[PDB]
Amino acid sequence: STKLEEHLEGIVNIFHQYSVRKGHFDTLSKGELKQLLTKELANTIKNIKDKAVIDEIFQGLDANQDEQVDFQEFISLVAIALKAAHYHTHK
Amino acid sequence: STKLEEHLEGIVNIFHQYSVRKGHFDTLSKGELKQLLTKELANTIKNIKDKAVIDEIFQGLDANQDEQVDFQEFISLVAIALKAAHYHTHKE
Ligand code: NA
Ligand code: NA
Ligand SMILES: [Zn+2]
Ligand SMILES: [Zn+2]
Repeated sequence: STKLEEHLEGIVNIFHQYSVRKGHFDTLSKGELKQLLTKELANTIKNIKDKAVIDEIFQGLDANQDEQVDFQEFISLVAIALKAAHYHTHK
Repeated sequence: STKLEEHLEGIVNIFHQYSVRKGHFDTLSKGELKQLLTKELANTIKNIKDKAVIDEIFQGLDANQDEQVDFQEFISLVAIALKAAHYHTHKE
């Protein structure tokens, strides 16, 4: 298992330590996602100098509350944070 | 600084360890990217049962082998790989 594979597993692991808490073990409510993002990306968020980017991380987490967040939807948010984090390494 | 942030940091580091080697420090050749994927995702690849997912990870890489690939293209592959990683934590 490479360092890259350990990071992928690590990201899955973080999703799961939230998703297992309530409801279906493999999804999150939008409320739980929002808590996850606010805490687990707190620095990434502080350092992002274009707030469109913040808004984009949080887009739609205050409506369609009946619809749950699966890992696929989480991957999309990870992709956004991975761009933000790259960019920050060049600041 | 959070554990999640460290994984993002690490993935960026890995990319950089290949992108810096030649020419522009922030892009790599499709050929270099094939080397990265084949080595850094070695076990991920074996565990993938779906040949189509494997072809998707290597899509486009043998044609235009000297074409430059940037971090964003690398993000797309990370996403594919993350889906596979997830799928595989649930293997029985
Ligand atoms: Na859940
Ligand atoms: Na390069
Ligand atoms: Zn899962
Ligand atoms: Zn870079």
